[PDB]
Amino acid sequence: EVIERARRLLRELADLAEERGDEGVAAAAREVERLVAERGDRELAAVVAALAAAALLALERGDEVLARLAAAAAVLVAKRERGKVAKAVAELARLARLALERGDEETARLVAEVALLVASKGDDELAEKVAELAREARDALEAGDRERAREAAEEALRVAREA
Amino acid sequence: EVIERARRLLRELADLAEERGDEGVAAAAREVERLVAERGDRELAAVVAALAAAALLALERGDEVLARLAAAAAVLVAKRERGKVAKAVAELARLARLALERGDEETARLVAEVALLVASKGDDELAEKVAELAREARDALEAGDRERAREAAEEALRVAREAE
Repeated sequence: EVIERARRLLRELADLAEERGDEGVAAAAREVERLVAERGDRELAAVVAALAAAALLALERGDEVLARLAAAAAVLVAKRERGKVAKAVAELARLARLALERGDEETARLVAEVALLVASKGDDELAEKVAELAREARDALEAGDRERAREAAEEALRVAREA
Repeated sequence: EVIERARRLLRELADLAEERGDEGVAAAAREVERLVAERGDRELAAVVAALAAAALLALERGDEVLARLAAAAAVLVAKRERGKVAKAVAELARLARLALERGDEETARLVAEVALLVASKGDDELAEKVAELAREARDALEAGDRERAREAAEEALRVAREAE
């Protein structure tokens, strides 16, 4: 019942994402839903259900930041990503929050995308390259260099995109 | 390291929630962090870290509903609750989603708190009472009776807070 509950929430997330044009989270939802099925884990399914609910609620509002990080978390949890990719996505999450409090919606949106791609592709080399870019963006934000922060975030998106 | 990673996220969640006045969420974070430490379970720490990050980002965004629901999830996972309390939190979460979609943000907020309290206390009896009040609030929502929906959620909150 938990497994079906989670899978139901992922299908609504995939549906809503496709309707909104957010192919990234729709792809993630579809991959996560498969992972939830194969693992057959009650506890894992519950956790994915919460994250999927968060993403679904965020995307209904239009909050790509919350939608994509909640999606990225679901991909991390479903894939059981416990390593360099997991730490990278955490840094991107740490950075996105920093951007939000700094009134920097632009980088926060960009960083949110990077986290979802890094979670999806799960390549350790990409994880470190992006983690390197994320730290530079973090110092830029902490210093008030909003411009250099965005540039580092845009680089992170391109390197993730090409991967 | 995951375990300390989780515990750090729970402490900031407790701090920020305390600063926002959402003592319900702060109390949950402190209880969950104690469980994460005592259990010393890497896998539990990883998933709880995910929820704590979700809740923490939710409060940064301003969405108390999402913050409290993510906290309620973390409490359920940490406490390993798969009974009447678990089903209640699920029903309450769906009710919060319905309230938000129906443009009744207040009831969604109240209902979100109820879910966190029901998760924390883990009373099967409280779970059942709240389940009845939740259905009344849902039916009110489906009809467009926001006032009775709010009233039923407020009743659920009052029963959840006082239950020990």
